[PDB]
Amino acid sequence: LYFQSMDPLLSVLMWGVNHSINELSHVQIPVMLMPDDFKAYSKIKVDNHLFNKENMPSHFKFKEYCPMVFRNLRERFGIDDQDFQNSLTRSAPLPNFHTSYDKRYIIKTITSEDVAEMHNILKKYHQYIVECHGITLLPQFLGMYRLNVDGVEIYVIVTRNVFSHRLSVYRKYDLKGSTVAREASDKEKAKELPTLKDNDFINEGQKIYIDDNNKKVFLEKLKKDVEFLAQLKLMDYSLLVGIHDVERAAPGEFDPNIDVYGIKCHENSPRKEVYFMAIIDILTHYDAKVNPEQYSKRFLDFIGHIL
Amino acid sequence: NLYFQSMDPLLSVLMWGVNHSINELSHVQIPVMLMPDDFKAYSKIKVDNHLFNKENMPSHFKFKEYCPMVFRNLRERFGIDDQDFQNSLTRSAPLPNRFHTSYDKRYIIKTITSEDVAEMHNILKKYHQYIVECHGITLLPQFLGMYRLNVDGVEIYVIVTRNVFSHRLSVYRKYDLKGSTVAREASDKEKAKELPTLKDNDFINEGQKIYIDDNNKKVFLEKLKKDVEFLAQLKLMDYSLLVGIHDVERAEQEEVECPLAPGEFDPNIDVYGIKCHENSPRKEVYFMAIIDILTHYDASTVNPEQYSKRFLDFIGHIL
Ligand SMILES: CCOc1ccccc1-c1ccc(-c2nc3c(c(N[C@H](C)C(=O)O)c2C#N)CC=NC3)cc1
Ligand SMILES: CCOc1ccccc1-c1ccc(-c2nc3c(c(N[C@H](C)C(=O)O)c2C#N)CC=NC3)cc1
Repeated sequence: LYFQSMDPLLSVLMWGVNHSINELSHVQIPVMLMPDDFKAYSKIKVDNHLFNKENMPSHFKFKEYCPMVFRNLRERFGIDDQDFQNSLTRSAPLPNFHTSYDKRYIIKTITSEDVAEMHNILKKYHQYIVECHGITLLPQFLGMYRLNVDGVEIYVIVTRNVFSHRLSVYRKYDLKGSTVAREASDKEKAKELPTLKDNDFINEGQKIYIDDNNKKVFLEKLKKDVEFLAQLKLMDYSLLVGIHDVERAAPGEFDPNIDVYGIKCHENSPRKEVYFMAIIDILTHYDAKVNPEQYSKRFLDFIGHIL
Repeated sequence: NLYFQSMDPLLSVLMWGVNHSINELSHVQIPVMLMPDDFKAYSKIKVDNHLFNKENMPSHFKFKEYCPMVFRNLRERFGIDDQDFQNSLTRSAPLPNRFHTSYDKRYIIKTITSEDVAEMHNILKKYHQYIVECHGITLLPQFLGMYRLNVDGVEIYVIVTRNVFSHRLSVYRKYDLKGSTVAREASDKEKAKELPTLKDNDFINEGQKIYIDDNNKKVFLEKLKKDVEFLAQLKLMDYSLLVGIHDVERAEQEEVECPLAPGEFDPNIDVYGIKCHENSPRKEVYFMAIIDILTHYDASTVNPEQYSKRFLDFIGHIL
């Protein structure tokens, strides 16, 4: 492992994640998080002269936001820190956002405002993860960092992939229940796997066929998740839906501990499929800005309407 | 697992820095050979933590490592694995004697000046070439790492060397030997201690003998000559022979109170040890090597050539 990349910001992220996790290994796991933990960080500035000049950039910084909370979150979400460390570090992330090399994790560039909003909600989010025992369709926020190389400064967040680390998605949708129409562009639609939207789903007559028990379970989690978001005055979020086609292809199978968002289709489905659905893109507050209770009602009715 | 806690924030930072340096190196290729740039290279790390790991460590500190590639190569040439090294310096805190020893008594840690660091750079290329040419077999100080630490407004430079003494076998007498210009003996205050550093006059007046056989004496003096000729060339002086003596019977009677045989030692670990000859009055083991090498002539007083001869003549006469 040398953390080499053509993109210096990915070297620095791999370096940083490697450092972050090793550093945490020299820190006790607390009986519980305290308020100070939610306002915490570690900054590390590196200046090398004529050393490791080929693998990495000579001058850089790495900052990790509330390392103790994100570590706790990882544990709550069933994620081992060394598995995490390996996933983001054994090979470079691939641009599609980026994905870890093993497709377990999403890496996204965000703004300082996003970072401030993550802080704004982090205690309530954490308590909510405690209360729901980590069972939820919220984004699993696993790490949040600031990087500076070459006079360039970005903020990044890591989340769990909604989709399978292994089974491919032939179709993907971003759904909001917008009353205003939402269609993919001709530019988006020109891709191999476009990110389609509400009107695409309707115009295609897309059907998601899940059994009654799974639908109940799913729509109950969804309701509590979205009542929480409405409680925080968050909005503009979407349900991301991926469809694995088992016929193009042991064939139907997935580990529900890794691909935690996976749901098998109804046995009587006309088409043998697996669906991957969860909420993404939650960090937009009403103050920055139809209101959050309304958004959440409208969102939840549309999801109900398609199953 | 390891927290790097100490009452001494400089020891905490050192433990953290050594841990970080060795880990970083695990992510840098071992080159087929050193290049000139490696002898002027450094890594600096500045760490600022806020409301994080505030019990185990200082929140704000800096750690700088000089010529990491060279010291790693030196470690390899001296027979030392970087993971072993890391463990020795980080598993438990270094113990104060002024110098510290690593907790497992393999390594010496010393605070040095800015001038000393400058002198280490001055000689590093010739030192490394000399270590290459002698396959690591020398009585010179093995220089294994050199760091600059900053915490709480205090800045120190530190160097790590291999311990002259045994990691296991205890030393009941020790001497710093130069010879020639004197009245060089330990102070009343020093001779108070449990293990004083005795000097030239103490060696003579105490009737100290060293019972090594004809072969070991000749092999040792032929190394010393080579190393001391080398130091002369570099124009260094004011260096010592550090001698420590293990007394088997004392170490035993002082244990019984509380599988290598008594008096035996691993010569791959305790590289400076010499067994006493079969006719020694008491069974002893000697640990002898050169220390304290970094004084440049250009700095009545002697010159390096004069210093070296007096030194070799002195040691040759006591054995
Ligand atoms: C635009 C502002 O984004 C943020 C701001 C603050 C905090 C988080 C985020 C954020 C993080 C992750 C994702 C995200 N997560 C996942 C996927 C994503 N893929 C995108 C939508 C596609 O396929 O087009 C994305 C995307 N983009 C795909 C699969 N699992 C998860 C989205 C947003
Ligand atoms: C005064 C400036 O000192 C230096 C400057 C630049 C580079 C190196 C050093 C330096 C490094 C190490 C040692 C050293 N090494 C060893 C011992 C030491 N113990 C001391 C002398 C005692 O027993 O009194 C010492 C001491 N002090 C004991 C056993 N093996 C080694 C001495 C000097």
